[PDB]
Amino acid sequence: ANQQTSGKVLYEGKEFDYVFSIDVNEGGPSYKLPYNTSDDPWLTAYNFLQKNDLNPMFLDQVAKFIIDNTKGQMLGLGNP
Repeated sequence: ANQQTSGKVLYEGKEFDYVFSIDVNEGGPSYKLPYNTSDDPWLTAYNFLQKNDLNPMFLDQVAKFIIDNTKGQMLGLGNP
């Protein structure tokens, strides 16, 4: 596990591969979505959703961002 430990994200005191930082409420706790790059979007997102007690409506949003991290259409790309 963790052959490379370069970019890890801290959430509530724990470190994960890539946790996402979610803003939507102004003034209050920030939402962090801890994703391991070998885990499924809908699962990882569901994990945080049930963990922080969020609405199932959020699951697609968080999961899709998860995907793009390893996909590359929104922030990935890497194009000429």
